[PDB]
Amino acid sequence: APDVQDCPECTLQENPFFSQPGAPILQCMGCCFSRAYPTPLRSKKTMLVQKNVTSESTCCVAKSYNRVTVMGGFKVENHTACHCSTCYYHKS
Repeated sequence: APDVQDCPECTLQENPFFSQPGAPILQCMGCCFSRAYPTPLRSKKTMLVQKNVTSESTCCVAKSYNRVTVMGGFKVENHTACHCSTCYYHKS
């Protein structure tokens, strides 16, 4: 159908790697579509404020992780929840 599709969407890329007995692990990965011309859409209307910036923009930082430290002591913060927002004032 589609002839053009950008990268995935901001969210968890459920780890089919670290997948656990009840959780396919994760690693919030996507691209919070926030440009000067959002897709046609047909829902938004409430508050919501947009003012992205050049180079590096809003992102999702697992609201709540279930960290399932894997290989090499990795950490998919078994993302139980992810919230898209700023990334220059936390986790640094």
